Amino acid sequence: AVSFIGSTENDVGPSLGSYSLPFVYTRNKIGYQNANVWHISKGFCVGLDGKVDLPVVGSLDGQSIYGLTEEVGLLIWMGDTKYSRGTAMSGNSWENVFSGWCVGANTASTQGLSVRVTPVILKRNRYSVQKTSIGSIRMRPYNGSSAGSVQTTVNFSLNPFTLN
Ligand SMILES: CC(=O)N[C@@H]1[C@@H](O)[C@H](O)[C@@H](CO)O[C@H]1O
Repeated sequence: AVSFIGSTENDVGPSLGSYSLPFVYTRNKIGYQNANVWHISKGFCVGLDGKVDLPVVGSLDGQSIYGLTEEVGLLIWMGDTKYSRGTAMSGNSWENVFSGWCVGANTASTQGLSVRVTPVILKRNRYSVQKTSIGSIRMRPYNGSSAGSVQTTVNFSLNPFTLN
């Protein structure tokens, strides 16, 4: 079985956090993590797809730099719960960010996710960014499992932050 147990709207990073061309700035500080977004059981197989809606203004080592303002951009990761499992995002299409797993035929667990970003200074003049929509992540059932009657997609918004 599968049930949606998380939240539809999720904030990335602590609200109004401060961090000290182009040049990259934050580890896992600017992120959102939730190990329990869906409850799964009895053989349910699930992975995750991710999509970034921000405009791509460039790229660094194979991944897109998404634009926020003239001065600030972002490198973005989406994936399974643990931050080190994040998949570098490029473009604006749905991408496989977690290959997936199957819970035991006679057991239950949960499926989580994480979104992480790192600031990128595009233009220099402190830099402040306001709450901005980043994109979404949708569960990807496989092996015959069904999204059935469950919310498959959740959204992410970047909390306001300041770069010194
Ligand atoms: C409570 C918990 O930690 N649940 C995790 C879940 O967040 C994760 O998405 C999944 C696949 O790695 O493995 C579960 O054990």
